[PDB]
Amino acid sequence: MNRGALIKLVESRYVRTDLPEFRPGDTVRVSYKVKEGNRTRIQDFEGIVIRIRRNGFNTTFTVRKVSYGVGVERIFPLHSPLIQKIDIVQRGRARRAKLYFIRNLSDREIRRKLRADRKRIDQDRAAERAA
RNA sequence: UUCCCGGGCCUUGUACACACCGCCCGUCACGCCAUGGGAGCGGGCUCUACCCGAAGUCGCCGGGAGCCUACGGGCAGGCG
Ligand SMILES: [Mg+2]
Ligand SMILES: [Mg+2]
Ligand SMILES: [Mg+2]
Ligand SMILES: [Mg+2]
Ligand SMILES: [Mg+2]
Ligand SMILES: [Mg+2]
Ligand SMILES: [Mg+2]
Ligand SMILES: [Mg+2]
Ligand SMILES: [Mg+2]
Ligand SMILES: [Mg+2]
Ligand SMILES: [Mg+2]
Repeated sequence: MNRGALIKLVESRYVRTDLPEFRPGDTVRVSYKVKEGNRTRIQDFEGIVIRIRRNGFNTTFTVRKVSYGVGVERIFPLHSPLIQKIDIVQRGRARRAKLYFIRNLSDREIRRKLRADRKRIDQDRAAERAA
């Protein structure tokens, strides 16, 4: 037998391919289905992705934002059915896979360290030229 | 005629005149009031240095690159 293949097989039903590719450093908006009273609704969460742990179906990514004066980080499964959509709001250029150092940087300092990933922006406009 | 009791006259000192059986000082005990000091405790104002930093004006850039053109430009956008 092939244990890996069997696992991928169990997983194949839950895999998603409708979400856009993004990198650590990109700014991203995750529309997330969320439960309250007595309804479920979509809440957006928008921030820099500071990390993407890979493990195929199990890869997860972490997004950080400042909300009303307090730092928040959210961790999402990339294949979570609760994600309605992800919109790329900006491409940042990182030099590092994991950006935990931005937790201690000022807003000025961050903006200086994560400049616009001019290449991947142009690349983004190049597509988005449709038929 | 020094002394004691009483009185007369002159004088001198007096913070006494309820007139020396006068006046009056301080501690101590007691009650009341205001205050000082006192390990500290709470508050108000104020100065200094540095970190972060909204809005906004000003200044630079406006390109790997957007919109308007009125295109040697302007607006978005970025930096300070
Ligand atoms: Mg395995
Ligand atoms: Mg909400
Ligand atoms: Mg006599
Ligand atoms: Mg006589
Ligand atoms: Mg006192
Ligand atoms: Mg006292
Ligand atoms: Mg004090
Ligand atoms: Mg004080
Ligand atoms: Mg400091
Ligand atoms: Mg400053
Ligand atoms: Mg121009």
